[PDB]
This record gives sequence, C-alpha cells and structure tokens, in this order.
Amino acid sequence: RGKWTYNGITYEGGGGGGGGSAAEAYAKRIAEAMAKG
Repeated sequence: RGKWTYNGITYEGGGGGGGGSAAEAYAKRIAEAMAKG
C-alpha cells in the first residue's frame, strides 16, 4: 500500500516489495487480524 501516517509523523520502510506479492497476500492481512488490541 505504502507509508501510512499515524499521528502526524510519517513512516518509511515497512513494505519492501521485490518479487511477487505472495507474502504480501496472507501476511498482509494477518497483521489486520492481529490488529485488535
């Protein structure tokens, strides 16, 4: 997706992106799920 702001400050790094978006298909959602707190 790309950098995502949180509290003003921006991010840069998360999301290498080299080959296929394989790991970026399941491991991309996992986070979401785990994103409950």
